[PDB]
Amino acid sequence: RYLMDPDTFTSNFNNDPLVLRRRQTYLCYEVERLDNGTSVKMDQHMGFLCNESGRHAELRFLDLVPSLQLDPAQIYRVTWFISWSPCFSWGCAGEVRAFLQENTHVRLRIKAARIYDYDPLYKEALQMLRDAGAQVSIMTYDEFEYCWDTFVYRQGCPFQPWDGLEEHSQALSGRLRAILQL
Ligand SMILES: [Zn+2]
Repeated sequence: RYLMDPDTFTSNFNNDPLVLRRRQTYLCYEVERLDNGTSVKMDQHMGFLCNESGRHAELRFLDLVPSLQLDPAQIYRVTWFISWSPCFSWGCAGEVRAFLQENTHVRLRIKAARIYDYDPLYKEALQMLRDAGAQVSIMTYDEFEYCWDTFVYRQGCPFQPWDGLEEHSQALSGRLRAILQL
């Protein structure tokens, strides 16, 4: 499988509000099948995506779900490690909602590096995802390092954190939890 350039990862998954990266999203994904509380990790179905020519990464993920040949009689958990929380105003939250309503064999876990509050309706996007059944949280050091180790062409080099990672993660987490309080 194809591993991401390290500079692409660091520039995009950074959670420092002073680092600008509003033009692009990277979305790393994995899939597991849930068999009576037992997890079947399906490494054949892992990868990453970015926005391309006006189509947001999230919709590009939905586009490839058919190619995963999921068995609708089974249950799968999709996990997204996404550099921005999904938008509302350009359709991602609504498409994910509609996808999950039609594909009840899929559960979705979303771990976001930053909140995409450039969208005036970003709170509505987060709440729509929650209420469609998606579990939304903010990426922590643990998840940043996991993504580095899993999706990045790192050549054995360890994850090197940017300054303030933990502080920014906790601040975003407080914001997200207040938005999703329920
Ligand atoms: Zn979007």
